[PDB]
Amino acid sequence: EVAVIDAIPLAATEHDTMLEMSDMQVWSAGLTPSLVTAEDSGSLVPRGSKSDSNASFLRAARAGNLDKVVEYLKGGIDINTCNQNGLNALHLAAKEGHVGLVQELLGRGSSVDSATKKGNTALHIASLAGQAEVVKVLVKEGANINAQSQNGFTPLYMAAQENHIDVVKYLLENGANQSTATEDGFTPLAVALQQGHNQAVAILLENDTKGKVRLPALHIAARKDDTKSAALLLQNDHNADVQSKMMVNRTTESGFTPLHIAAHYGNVNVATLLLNRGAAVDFTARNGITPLHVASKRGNTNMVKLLLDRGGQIDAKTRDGLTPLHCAARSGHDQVVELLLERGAPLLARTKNGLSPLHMAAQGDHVECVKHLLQHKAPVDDVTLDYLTALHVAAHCGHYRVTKLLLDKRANPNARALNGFTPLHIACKKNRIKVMELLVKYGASIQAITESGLTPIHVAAFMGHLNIVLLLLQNGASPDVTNIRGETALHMAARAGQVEVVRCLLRNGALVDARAREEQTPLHIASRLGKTEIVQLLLQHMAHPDAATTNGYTPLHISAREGQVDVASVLLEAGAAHSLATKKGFTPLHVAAKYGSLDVAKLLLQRRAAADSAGKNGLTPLHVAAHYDNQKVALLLLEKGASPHATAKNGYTPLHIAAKKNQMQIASTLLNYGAETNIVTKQGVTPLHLASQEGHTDMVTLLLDKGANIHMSTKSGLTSLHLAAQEDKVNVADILTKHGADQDAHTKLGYTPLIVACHYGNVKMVNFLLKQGANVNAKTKNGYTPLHQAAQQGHTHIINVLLQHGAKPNATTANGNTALAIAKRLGYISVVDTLKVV
Repeated sequence: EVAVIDAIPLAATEHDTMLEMSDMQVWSAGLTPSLVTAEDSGSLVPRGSKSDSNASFLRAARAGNLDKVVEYLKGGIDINTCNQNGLNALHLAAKEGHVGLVQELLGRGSSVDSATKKGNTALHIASLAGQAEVVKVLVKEGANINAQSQNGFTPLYMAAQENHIDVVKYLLENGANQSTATEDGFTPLAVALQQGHNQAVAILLENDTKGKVRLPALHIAARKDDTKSAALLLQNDHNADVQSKMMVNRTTESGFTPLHIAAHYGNVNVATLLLNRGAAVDFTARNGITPLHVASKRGNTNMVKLLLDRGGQIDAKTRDGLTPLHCAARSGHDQVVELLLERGAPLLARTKNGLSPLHMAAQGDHVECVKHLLQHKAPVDDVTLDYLTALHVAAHCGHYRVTKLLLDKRANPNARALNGFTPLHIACKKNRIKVMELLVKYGASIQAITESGLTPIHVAAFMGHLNIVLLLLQNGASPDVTNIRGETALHMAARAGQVEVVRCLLRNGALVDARAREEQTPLHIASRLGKTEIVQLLLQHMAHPDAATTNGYTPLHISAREGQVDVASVLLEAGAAHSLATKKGFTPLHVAAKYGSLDVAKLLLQRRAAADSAGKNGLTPLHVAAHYDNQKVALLLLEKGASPHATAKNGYTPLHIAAKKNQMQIASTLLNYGAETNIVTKQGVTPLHLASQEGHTDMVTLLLDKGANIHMSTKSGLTSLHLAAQEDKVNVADILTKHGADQDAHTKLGYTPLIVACHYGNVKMVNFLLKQGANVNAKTKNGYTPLHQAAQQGHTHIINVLLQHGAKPNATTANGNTALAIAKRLGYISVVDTLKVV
């Protein structure tokens, strides 16, 4: 996979800039007090046999008709009857200010602190509506002055919200607690401050001392620019030496000080007061956001002027290096930018990635910011760490106006970034048509290449940006320029699967059988990736279907390896040769027999492809199939008439191959097709020999079930009981004498399977041998008995068991050599000892 067609850094640098500059945002959630909703008297319709009358009674309460009400009370009407919302007669009377009705209702035994569905007492309803007189009656009758409705609202909160001075002043005098807050954390002070009721704020502040009530109020004052309130709130904040402990520098939950907040909304007036009260100009929140950053991001020109004058660091940088000049520039606040510059903000300050303020302005298509920065002599082609110019960035974003400006300001349209990427390469990758045309007009080289040899047209074709591919061709781009792999735009278009692009290049003269590395054409790549439609397209434009790679693979061979059945079909239907060979001498059928592509194999056999095609090695597809344990494909061939008696150059049949690699199923299938087992190679090898040698227990069983001789000698005189001993095949040999394999059999050098079993130290092997008729006294050609071999190689346990069976130690060779003469010749100390005990 090509990962080289990515300007890898830039998306990920936009994000770093974004999410460390999108996070300078005061969560007004806790600075905007929640406002109470008053209980709407309902239509008061019937909802019981007293249904119509309970409803008629409530309307009488709302209208303040004491007379009609008393008659209902005497008439059997329950005084606690209410509407859908839980509003009773005392609530309705309370809202309208019908004082006399209220005393009367309380007199008739109406529950005072009876609450509605929303938790409103008569006192809540009365306070919000400003019925000071109803309240005096309610307070005096012992109503709960600190009762809370559903969201935590208290009567003092409501009175402050609706600027009912007299109610507030009264509620406070009777010990109402203004510290008691809502669920979202708002106090009567906070809401009075939010509503701009300075008169109410003044009163509330006179009663309570706590900064616990005060701090959230101050933040709100900061947002609302309430200088008058801010001054009052800070009446007790004494100038201390530890700034973070002064109330004016205490933060919200977002780490923002009051000054950050004033900076955000551009509240010069409140900020000035805050600062005069010892506000810290460079207190930081989150990832190093100073107030100066915030005002800068916000374009609050006058705030910036103020913070700088108060000793605010013009060059403070965030965690990734944003200076205030970066921020104003990113946001397109040209007036703030020129100001920061004029106050001497560092013009070429860099972020972690090396972007200057000019790069930020280029991102946001901010013309005026770019003009001011260039005006103050910012290098038009100033580069980042990845060697991107402002022009590279504007092209990636597809920003026309800034691109046009930068080019007019003599930016190099061929400036090469880190990987040779030009602005034109990037514009073509991000499919930026208007920018792309603009760059060409200002002189970008149409056929410049990257460090990996990619041209603009390689890139646009690979990305499928069709309109771009066209424009490049219309501007003279050659579709035959090669990258470092030697691939053209067609190769890259085929690799990506961009069908309409492949067509376009082809209708525009692309060399169809253009050779890349390994001499592979686009037809080869399409076949490998199973791009069926593209295989048809190339073939339609005179692609030679028998074109081979360096190692000799045709697109058909490739179909066989990848199991592309559909691809294989289009090729054969185009006149693809079905029996061409690779450098290793494999036909497409062989390849299918190696990778187990059964559907491809079937399609080939139906096309007059030889089931028994050979190579330089003389191997058929069946041989191959047998080796790689491809059971179905192996079965397919036999049915399509592949000889199981087919031999290679070495002499191996398919049965031979299956025997060695323990291919049970494939071995079974061959035998069912009449595969002879008693057939030898050049050096006298049967599949029975190969099966035994590798120690394939069940395999030797199957070979003898279907007629194999257990006694066939090689050209050196070795049977399969010989080989089962040479490779310590204990299980194999134990089945072989169960079917009668003579041990007495000698080779051409006259050594029996009892000579071999003793030469490699096989204890249990020599035991079972003497158990079916083998003799310890049996000599070889040189004269060696089992005790002559067991005394030569220092086998201690084999001499012991040989002397327990009757191996005479007084036997010589033809030149006169006993077991004791070899054991003394090599210095074996416990071996000369046991030959003189027996």
